[PDB]
Amino acid sequence: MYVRISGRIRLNAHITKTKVTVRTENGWTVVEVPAITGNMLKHWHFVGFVDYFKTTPYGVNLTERALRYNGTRFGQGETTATKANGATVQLNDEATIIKELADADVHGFLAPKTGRRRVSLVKASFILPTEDFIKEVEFSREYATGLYGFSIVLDLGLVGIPQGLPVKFEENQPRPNIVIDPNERKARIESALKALIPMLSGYVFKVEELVAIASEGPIPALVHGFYEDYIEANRSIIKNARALGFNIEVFTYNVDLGEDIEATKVSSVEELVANLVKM
Repeated sequence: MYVRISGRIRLNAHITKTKVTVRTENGWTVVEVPAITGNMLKHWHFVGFVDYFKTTPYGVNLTERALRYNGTRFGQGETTATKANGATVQLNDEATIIKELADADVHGFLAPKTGRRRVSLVKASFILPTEDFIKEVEFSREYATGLYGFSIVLDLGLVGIPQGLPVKFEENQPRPNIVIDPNERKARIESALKALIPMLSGYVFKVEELVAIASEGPIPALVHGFYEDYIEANRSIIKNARALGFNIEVFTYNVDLGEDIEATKVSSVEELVANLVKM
């Protein structure tokens, strides 16, 4: 229900690149390095989510814009949105918006004219050349190909649930405030997991290694693949969180993690995804 993934990609002969400053343990040196916004990966998750959610019985619960992969959700002065239907949806009430529009549910929205906001359930940090790939430099050249760290977070437990009103009451008794039936909820979650395949495919990108983990509450967070450290760091986080009582499925792709985290080696992203869609 809650998924985090950290790992590394290799670039090749080719995407918005910008400059960031970063460190680089072994003393503290701040170094300006090229980087790629997480929105790259979020955009591609969003295309696949649409492509997978389309084909479900619910695929009509999408903004018309999402069907052309247009992610303007919403304009600064917009008060309505057109459903893939052609129906009009008021942007008044997060419950209504997310009930009708699964792209706003899963990928969030902004409606400043009505004062409504939903943080995206799909998050992606900056993609950054590795602490250890820097250091080997001791320069573009190498950065244009090169080894980049990433990190992704999927808070899928909040699908169908407004963030400004997660629970409703009476008789003085809190209930989760879920505004879509259980099957649409499920279709939306599977689609948000299967969308991981094109989010990570390429289509500039080979996935070299990653660590992924389960649910069912913000669990713990992972260390970003940037750190030379990160695999050992994630080992510690995981065996500590397990020791404390958190229940956590772990999956790995070309990484060891070690002796002995109960883990599950996969041979590909597809296989990871396949494992996740376990519901």
